[PDB]
Amino acid sequence: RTHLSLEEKIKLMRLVVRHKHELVDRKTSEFYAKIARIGYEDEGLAIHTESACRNQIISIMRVYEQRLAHRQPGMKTTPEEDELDQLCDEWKARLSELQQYREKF
Repeated sequence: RTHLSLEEKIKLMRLVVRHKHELVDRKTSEFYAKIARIGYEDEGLAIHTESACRNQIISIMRVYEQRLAHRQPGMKTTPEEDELDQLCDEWKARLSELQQYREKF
């Protein structure tokens, strides 16, 4: 139930995207455990359980969708916002890929 800083959210999403091809459909536990471990060991995140790590990512993505939906033409963005948006877009695409695979075949 902790709150990540923007910096920590970017560090976490960098890891999620770097390791995105390691997520196996219906084996989420192993993936979010690994992300929590590497985030702690390398990026100085606090110790998170698997569930707490997964919830942080769910929350980042939920806020991302809000930001996307409320984006206005001509708005100013920061480089950190741009990076997080790009990382979230890439993670969303991975999740959608796995969904499509499960549904279609």
